[PDB]
Amino acid sequence: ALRQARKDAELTASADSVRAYLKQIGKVALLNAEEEVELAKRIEAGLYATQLMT
DNA sequence: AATCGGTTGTGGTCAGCTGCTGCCACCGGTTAACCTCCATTCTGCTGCCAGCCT
Repeated sequence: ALRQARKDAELTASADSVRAYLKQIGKVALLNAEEEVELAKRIEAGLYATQLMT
């Protein structure tokens, strides 16, 4: 169906480098502000943790 | 008398650093409303699908 026609186009050659990169990066959802805040807090916590550990 | 080499009185001179004193290229870091996907011809190889065989 449209499912199989989606998947057969989903795995293809794509022998152009720009098109291959754009297809690759268009596979992750965007973020909102509280999610960005959560990620930044996780980054800072992990960075202080590895400094403290070494 | 000259003649092949020294001494040098003295006056520029001429560039070679030496500071030196700016000063001017050159390179790195920063900026915090918000807005997220570009002609023709010949030859050889590689993949397609029917068609007999166990």
